[PDB]
Amino acid sequence: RATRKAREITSDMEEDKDLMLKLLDKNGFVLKKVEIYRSNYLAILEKRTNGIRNFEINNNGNMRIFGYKMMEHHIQKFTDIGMSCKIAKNGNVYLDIKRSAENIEAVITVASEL
DNA sequence: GAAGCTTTGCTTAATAATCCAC
DNA sequence: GTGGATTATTAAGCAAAGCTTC
Repeated sequence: RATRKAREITSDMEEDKDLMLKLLDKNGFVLKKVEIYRSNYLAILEKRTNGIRNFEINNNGNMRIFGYKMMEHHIQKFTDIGMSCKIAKNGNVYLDIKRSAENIEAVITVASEL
């Protein structure tokens, strides 16, 4: 038989990832490395700040922020611009929002003014 | 539609880093 | 600086779902 594909990365995703890296280096975000895990680009921060651990551009059409024990009033600032949030029992924070040049910029700007 | 493979998303366990009273 | 614990980061684990071929 055959395996699953699994799932493509589109040209839009690379550019969006390019923009993320562009804005992170622009906003002084130091990256440990970039990973592809489950067909996703993960810019893993070496120095986690304000509980944020890495910035991700996922194939589901969303941009996500992965953190640990972030302050709620910090999380609220991200939810204030339309991002959803689910906090796990262990303190992990999951922030999601639809990919777009405007939304990616707004998310990183907020993270930079944190 | 179901079996048998996979990926996928996340939790839980395991390893490494940080406190704090002596 | 150490003993002895708690907490944070990395690796393994698990249920749910997707392809692919029945």
